[PDB]
Amino acid sequence: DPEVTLLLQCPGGGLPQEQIQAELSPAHDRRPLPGGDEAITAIWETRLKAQPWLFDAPKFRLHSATLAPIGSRGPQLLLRLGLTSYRDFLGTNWSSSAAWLRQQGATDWGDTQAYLADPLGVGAALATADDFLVFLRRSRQVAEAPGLVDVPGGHPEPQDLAGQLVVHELFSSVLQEICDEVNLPLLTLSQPLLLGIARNETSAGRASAEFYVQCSLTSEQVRKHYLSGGPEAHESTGIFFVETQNVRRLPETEMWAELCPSAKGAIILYNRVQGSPTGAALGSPALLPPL
Ligand SMILES: Cc1ccc(OCC(=O)N2CCOCC2)c(C)c1
Repeated sequence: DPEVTLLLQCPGGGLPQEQIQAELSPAHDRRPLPGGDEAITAIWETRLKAQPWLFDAPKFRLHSATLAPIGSRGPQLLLRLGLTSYRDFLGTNWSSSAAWLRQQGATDWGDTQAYLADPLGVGAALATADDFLVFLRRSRQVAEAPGLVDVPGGHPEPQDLAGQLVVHELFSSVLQEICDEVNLPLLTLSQPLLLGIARNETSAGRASAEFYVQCSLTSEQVRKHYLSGGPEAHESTGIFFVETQNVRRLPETEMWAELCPSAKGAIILYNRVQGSPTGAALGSPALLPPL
């Protein structure tokens, strides 16, 4: 899977909100482009003159994420964040010249991402009460990953003393994205656990935070909620479920070639952090079959 790289694997089966610090600083922003940000403005003008209903939105930028020494007391993760936008993303990560920007960032700053917007995404491994994970089918008509399989997710929106409010928005946003797209009541969802961070090398290294969320509804009940919205209540064109038993070998299935990179990141981290038991009971051969 060259199109996904793990930046962070969380310890302890995943981190709760109270164990994470954020540092939001203009030091963590994208660097101005070599020949100026006029190149971003030109791409945006061309786009608006074709699709004048499009508009810009602020986003969090991922600079880096440092884990504490394992087994320590106190905060376990520091997220270094800056600010970016949908406009800056279209002019950098989704530019035809994105690989040239990565090479120039290595040369100029010793940082392949220095000239990239790198907006932070969120996604969820969402488990049902009857032990399935939730998958969504993408429209064949959209620009990104058309017709591919995804997991629920979206965007934390900017709109430890500003730090704790930013961590709150990250955790809140993955629940809101589940409620908006799957049409589930908020009170059927657990507080999220952060599993890790994955990068999409097909989008020039754009990173997503991947979370575990448990729902108190069965797969049949989740399906009913999703469908009862009607086609206008969701961006996806379908919902489906895979037993958690079978997610263990998903990379060996024909489904793996249909998964978009950020969804592959969610499933790899689910397998490593929530699966992959370490104890004698769950590690015994009848509960963890060899191969
Ligand atoms: C991969 C990726 C996909 C969408 C996206 O942001 C979308 C957005 O902010 N929009 C503004 C309002 O109009 C709709 C689009 C970003 C930052 C990354």
